[PDB]
Amino acid sequence: LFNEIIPLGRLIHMVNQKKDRLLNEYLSPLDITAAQFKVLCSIRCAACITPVELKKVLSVDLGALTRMLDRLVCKGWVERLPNPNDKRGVLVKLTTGGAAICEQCHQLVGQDLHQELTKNLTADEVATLEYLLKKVLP
Amino acid sequence: LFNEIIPLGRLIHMVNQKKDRLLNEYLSPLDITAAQFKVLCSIRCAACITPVELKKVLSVDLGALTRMLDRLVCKGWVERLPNPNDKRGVLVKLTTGGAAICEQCHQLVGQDLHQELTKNLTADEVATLEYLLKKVLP
Ligand SMILES: O=C(O)c1ccccc1O
Ligand SMILES: O=C(O)c1ccccc1O
Ligand SMILES: O=C(O)c1ccccc1O
Ligand SMILES: O=C(O)c1ccccc1O
Repeated sequence: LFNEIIPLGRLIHMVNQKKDRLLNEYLSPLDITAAQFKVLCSIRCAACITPVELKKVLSVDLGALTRMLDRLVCKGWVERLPNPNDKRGVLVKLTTGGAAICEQCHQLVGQDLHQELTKNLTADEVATLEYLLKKVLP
Repeated sequence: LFNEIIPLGRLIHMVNQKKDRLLNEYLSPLDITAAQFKVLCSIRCAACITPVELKKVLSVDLGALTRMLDRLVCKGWVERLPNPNDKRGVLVKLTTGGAAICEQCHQLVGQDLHQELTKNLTADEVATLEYLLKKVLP
C-alpha cells in the first residue's frame, strides 16, 4: 500500500468509503439507517429545506427521498410545513425528537470515528492531515 | 478556516464533497451523468457483477439502479448476461463501447481533479497528504 503510487482522488475515495463503512457499523445496533442519519443531519443544518433542494444536496433519486421522508415522519423525526417563499410547496424540518435523535447519533458516531480513523496515524498527528486537507478546500 | 478546529471526519466529508462537485463540473459538457460514470467504473472493476451486489456497492435505491441500468443499456454501454453461479439471476458487464466511454472519462476527470485538488497544496506536497491518508486505511 505504501509501495504503490495511488493518486489523491482515489485515496480520498477509499477513505470516505472506509468512513461510511464505520458509520454503518456504528449505527447497526440502533433503529436507524446511515441514509436516514444523513438526511437528518442535512435538514438540521439548513433548519428548514425543500424536498427538492434536499434532493440536490444529497444527490439522490427523488423517489427514494419521498419514501425516505415519509418513513422519517412515521418515526416522528421530521415534519412538513408550508413554504413561505412559495405556496405550492412545503419545507421539511426536524421535530424536537428528531433533533434529539440526530444529536445522540452525531455525538456517538463522531466519538467513534475520530478514534478509529485516528487509531494509527496519531503519531504523524491528525492535525497535520487536517491541515493539508484544509489546503485542498479553498 | 485555518483558525477553526474542524474534526477529520467532517474535513474528509467536505473534501469528498468538493471532489464530486468538480466531477459533475467536468462531465457537464459530456452526454453522461456523474452517477452513470460511477456505475460504469464500479461494474468495470468487478468485470461482472449482479445488480443487487452492485446495489450494495453503490449504496443506492434499487429502483433507481434498475432504471439506471436500463438507461445504460439504451446508451449501449452495459449489457446483461446470465449468472453462472445462479440461474434465476443475471450479471451486468460493460459492452466494448461502454468500456471505452468509461476510460475516456476516467482519464480526463482523473487529469483535471489531480490538478484542481493539488492546485494549491503542491508545495506542502500531495505525496505527504497521500502518505497520511494511507495510514488511515489499514
Ligand atoms: O415529500 C414531499 O413532500 C416532496 C415534495 C416535493 C418534491 C419531492 C418530495 O419528495
Ligand atoms: O427509507 C429508508 O429508511 C431508507 C434507508 C436507507 C436508504 C434509502 C431509504 O429509502
Ligand atoms: O436490472 C436488473 O436486471 C435487476 C435484477 C435483479 C435485482 C435488481 C435489478 O435492478
Ligand atoms: O438514470 C440515470 O441516468 C441517472 C443519473 C443520475 C442519478 C440517477 C439516475 O437514475
